[PDB]
Formats: sequence, structure tokens, C-alpha cells
Amino acid sequence: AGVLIQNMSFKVGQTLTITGVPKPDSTNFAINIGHSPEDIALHMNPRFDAHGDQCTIVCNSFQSGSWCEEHRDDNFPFIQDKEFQIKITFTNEEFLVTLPDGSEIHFPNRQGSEKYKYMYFEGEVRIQGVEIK
Amino acid sequence: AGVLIQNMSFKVGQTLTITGVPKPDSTNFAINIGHSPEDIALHMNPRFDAHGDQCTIVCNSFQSGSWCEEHRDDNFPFIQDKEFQIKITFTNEEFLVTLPDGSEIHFPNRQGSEKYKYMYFEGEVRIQGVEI
Ligand SMILES: CC(=O)N[C@@H]1[C@@H](O)[C@H](O[C@@H]2O[C@H](CO)[C@H](O)[C@H](O)[C@H]2O)[C@@H](CO)O[C@@H]1O
Ligand SMILES: CC(=O)N[C@@H]1[C@@H](O)[C@H](O[C@@H]2O[C@H](CO)[C@H](O)[C@H](O)[C@H]2O)[C@@H](CO)O[C@@H]1O
Ligand SMILES: [Mg+2]
Ligand SMILES: [Mg+2]
Repeated sequence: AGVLIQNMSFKVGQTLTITGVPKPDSTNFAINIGHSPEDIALHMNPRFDAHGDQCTIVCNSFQSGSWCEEHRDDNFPFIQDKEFQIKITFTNEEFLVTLPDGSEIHFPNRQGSEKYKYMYFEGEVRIQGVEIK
Repeated sequence: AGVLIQNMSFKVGQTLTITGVPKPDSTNFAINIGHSPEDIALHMNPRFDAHGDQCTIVCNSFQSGSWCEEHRDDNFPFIQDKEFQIKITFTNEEFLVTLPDGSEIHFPNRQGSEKYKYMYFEGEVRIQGVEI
């Protein structure tokens, strides 16, 4: 059940910096930001090869047993066993993900909250750094 | 009640860097590194004013339902509402804690595990940074 971080508050206006390395045999991995395992505002799922996607980032939200509408990005600067740094900023309106290569993903903050105290990193990735300021 | 981090891996050779800010009226805060809540290899507990202690760092370990012997340090480079960075290195022998001013604390690795997968931050502090 991967890396679980509880009560490290991520609020509107801060940057979340995630340092990690996909496992050498990674098919995919996910960053889950939300309130609980049943209420995820941002599911960000870089897929090397999983769910029928190859080198695709799938973003979605999960609430009350249900996945919502997928956002898909073909921009994929992740490599098996290579360190990455991802930045996440958010507003009431959306998450702004800055990827390693300086490119960006815009995903709506559908849950609408200004503070999230649940972070869950799942799948074939090692998390070396979580920074919030 | 405070920050719980499970399955982030701390190992001999690695630097653990904690970044945070004690609350303006912080009495104390604690960095817990172990296996479980019942098995704590390093409890590092800077006390502004708690348990009769002012401006003291208390280090200890918790196993089999008991605190072990305290290591107490009068060196206190912490200020309420000011950002700190704390670097922890460990070996089979000891945790080497590097304090914000470049001073160090030696605390024995009484557990002797070589890898820790449970971290719990307690008390009046904002944890801003956890990197291994
Ligand atoms: C084009 C396509 O549909 N693929 C989807 C899958 O992406 C989807 O897989 C789940 O997607 C959610 C996020 O939307 C999580 O990543 C979850 O772990 C995946 O299983 C599947 C199942 O919902 O449906 C489609 O086939
Ligand atoms: C001088 C002295 O020995 N005082 C101790 C207290 O420090 C101690 O309080 C506990 O200390 C542990 C670490 O050793 C934890 O920080 C815990 O939160 C404290 O309650 C008490 C109880 O063990 O014993 C003496 O008073
Ligand atoms: Mg006293
Ligand atoms: Mg010796």
C-alpha cells in the first residue's frame, strides 16, 4: 500500500515538491492528493505501460467509489530508475503540475477544498522527498 | 494527531533532512524514527518549555512499553516561529543529528536495524520538508 503521508497540510498558495525514482521495472505510479483513500482531489498517474496506455500521464479525481473524467497528457519525461522532481501548485480552481522538463499539466480542483491532509504514493516508485512551502 | 509518514525508507548511508517551523508558542516538538508506534529507535524532542525542561533537546528510544535512558543536550539552536533544517545520518553504531547551527548530537542506535520505515512528528511544529 505504498508511501502514506497524513496531516502534512498542503494549502492553496504553497508548492509541493516531490522527489522520486520510478522502480527499474515500473509499469506506472500515482500521486494521490485529497482528504482520504475514498476522497482524492488529484490522482496523477504516469504510465510507462499500464491500463492500455504507453508513456501517458493520466489525471483524474476519485470520490464515493467512482473515477471521474480522465485528463491525458502525452508529455512523459519519466524514465525507469531515473530520479525526477515534480512541483504541484494549486488554487480553488486547479492544480498546476510542473514536470521535470519544465512542462506543465493543468487539472481542475473539482473537490474545491483549499487544504488537503492526505497524500498517498502508489505503484512502482520510491519517494525520496516531500517538501511543502 | 501530528504528521505520520509510512514506508518512506531511511537506511545507513542516507541523509534524512527535516525542514519545519515550530509554532509561535511551541512548548516542544518530536521527530520519531522507528518500525512502529510501539518501537521507536530515535525520539528527538526539542523542548522550549515542557516537562520542567527549558531550551533542552531530549533524545531517547521506546521499546517493550517503556522509555529507555534519556540523552539530554543544553545546545538549543531552535527559535519559535523560525524555520529549521535538521540532518540525520545513521550507522549501526549511532544516529548523528546535525542541528540548524552546524552543531551535532550523537545518540546510540540501540535497535540496530539498518533500515527504518515509520516516521511520526509530534507537537507544536509545521513539518515543511522530509527528504532521504
Ligand atoms: C483510455 C482508458 O480508458 N483507460 C481507462 C483506464 O485509464 C481506467 O483505469 C483506471 O484509471 C483510474 C484513473 O482514471 C486509475 O488510474 C485506476 O488505477 C485505473 O485502473 C480504466 C478503469 O477505470 O478504464 C479505462 O479503460
Ligand atoms: C529529567 C527527566 O528524566 N525527565 C523525564 C521526562 O523527560 C520524561 O518525559 C518523557 O520523555 C520521553 C523521552 O524520554 C518523551 O518525550 C515523552 O513525551 C515524555 O513524557 C518522563 C517520563 O518518561 O520522565 C522524567 O520526568
Ligand atoms: Mg526544570
Ligand atoms: Mg562504541
